[PDB]
Amino acid sequence: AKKPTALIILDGFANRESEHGNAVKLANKPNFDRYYNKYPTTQIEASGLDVGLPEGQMGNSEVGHMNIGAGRIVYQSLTRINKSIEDGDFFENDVLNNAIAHVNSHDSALHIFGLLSDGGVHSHYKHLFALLELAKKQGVEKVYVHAFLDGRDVDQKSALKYIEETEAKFNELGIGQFASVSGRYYAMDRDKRWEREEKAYNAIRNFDAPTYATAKEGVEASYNEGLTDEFVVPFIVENQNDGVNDGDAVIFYNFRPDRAAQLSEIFANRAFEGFKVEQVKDLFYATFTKYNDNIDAAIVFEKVDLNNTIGEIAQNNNLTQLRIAETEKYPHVTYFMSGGRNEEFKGERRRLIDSPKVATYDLKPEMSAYEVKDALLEELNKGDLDLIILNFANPDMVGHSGMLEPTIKAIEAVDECLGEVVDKILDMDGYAIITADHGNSDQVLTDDDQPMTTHTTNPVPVIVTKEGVTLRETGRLGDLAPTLLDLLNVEQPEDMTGESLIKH
Ligand SMILES: [Mn+2]
Ligand SMILES: [Mn+2]
Repeated sequence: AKKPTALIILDGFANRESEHGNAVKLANKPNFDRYYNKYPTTQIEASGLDVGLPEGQMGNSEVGHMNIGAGRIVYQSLTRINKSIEDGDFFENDVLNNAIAHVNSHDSALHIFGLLSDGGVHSHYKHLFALLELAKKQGVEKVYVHAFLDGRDVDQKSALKYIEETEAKFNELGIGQFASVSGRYYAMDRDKRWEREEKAYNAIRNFDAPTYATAKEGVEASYNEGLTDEFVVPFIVENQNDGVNDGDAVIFYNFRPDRAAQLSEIFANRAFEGFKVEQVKDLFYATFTKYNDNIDAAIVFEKVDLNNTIGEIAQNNNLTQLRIAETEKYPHVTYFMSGGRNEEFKGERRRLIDSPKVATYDLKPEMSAYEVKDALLEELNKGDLDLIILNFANPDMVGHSGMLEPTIKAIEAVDECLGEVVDKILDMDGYAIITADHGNSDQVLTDDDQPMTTHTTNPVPVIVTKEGVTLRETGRLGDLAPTLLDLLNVEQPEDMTGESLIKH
C-alpha cells in the first residue's frame, strides 16, 4: 500500500464561541474531539478577503473549494473588479476604451445596462459609477443608463435609494441619464421566458412601454399598484431615451452570467429567435464577463485559468488521486477543486455517491455519509492512492434547514464516519488534514430562536494528524494545499502562493 494523504472537508462546519444554536458544539463528536486533542490544530479564515470575497462576505462551497484546490487566494469577480477600480487598471481597460472609441468616432451613443443595487451577487452599482467617470474622462457626450431593479439580493423595496444616489451622480459628473427602468423579473429572466424579456427590450429600445417623467415616478407608481422592485414593469423615461441605433455601444456591467445571457442574446446573438428582432447594426457590445458562447461580445474581464492546482501538481509528480463525495458536493471536490476544470488529471479517479432524493436534508441527516465512508474504505484497501480529497456534505446541507436537532444528528453521523476513515488512514501510516470550506452548522438559530439558514463568516478548524509538529496560528484556505504538498514531500511551485500550515 502507498501511504495516503487525505484532505477531509466537513462542509459548512466552523468555530464559533456561542453555543446557542451551535450544532458543532452541541453534537457528540468523540472522534473529532479525540483527533483534535491528540494532534496539532489551528483555525483558518474561509470568508471575505482571505478567500477572494468582499470584506464581511460569508464563504461558500464553490469559492471555498476553488481556494482550497488552488493553494492561493482566488479572486472572485466582484473583488477583482473592485480592485481594478481601486488601483486604476479599470480606467485603462482595453475593451471599455474601445467601446468608447466606437462611440466617439461615430458620434453615436453609449448605453449602460445592469442591476442597479449593491446586492453583489450579479452586479454592483458602484461599477456603474466608475463607467460614468471613465466616459466623462474620455469625453463621451451621450450616456444612457438602463436600470434593472433588484429587490431580491437586497431589501424588496429599496430601488428609490439607488436611483436617487445615481441621479445625484449624473448631476455631479454632468453626464448620463436614465433612459429606461425595468424589474429584474423582465430584464434578468433565466428560464427562456422570452415574453418577459421582450418587455424590457421594448423599453430599452424606445419601442413600446409606459413612460414616466422620472425613474422615481415610475417606481412609486409601481409601488402604488403593489408591485415591488423585482416586478416593476419596464418603462421609458420621457425625453431621456432616443433608442438604440446603428453605431451605438452597450456596456453590461453584470458579472454573473446566468441572468445576463438572455438579454445579451437578444441584442448580440445573430441567430436569436426567441422573438422577431431587427438587430442593431455596427453595435459594439461589451459584457463585464463572458455570459455564454452564443453572444458576439467584447469581454471586459476575461476568465483566468488557474495553473498548478493541487490535482495538477499531483499529476506532475506521478501521484494518484481520488476525489470523493455525495452528489451535493461532488462538483466541489471535482470541477471546483481542479480550478474550474471538468477533465480528470492523469492518475485521477473519482467516486460519486448518490445523495438521497428529499426536498430538505433534515429528513435524513446522515444523508449518504455512510455510503461515502464505505466507498472510501474500499478505495483505501486497494493501496494505490497517494492523495484523497473527500467532502462530507452533511453539516452544510442539513444546516441550511435551520433546524437544530437534525443538524446535530448530521454532525454525529459524520463523526462516526470520520473515525473509521481517519483510523484507516493512520493504520496505513498516512496523514489526514481535517477541516472545512466555510461555516454554517455552527449557527442554525438566530439569537431569538428563529431558524437561521445561511453560511457564517466564522473561521474553520484544522487538524493535521502528524505528531511532533506545530501549526501556524492562523491562515486561510489557500494554505491547505501547500500543507498537503508538505505532507507528501512534493515541491511547491511558485504560482501556488499560499503557505504550509506546518512550521519549519
Ligand atoms: Mn461548503
Ligand atoms: Mn451551502
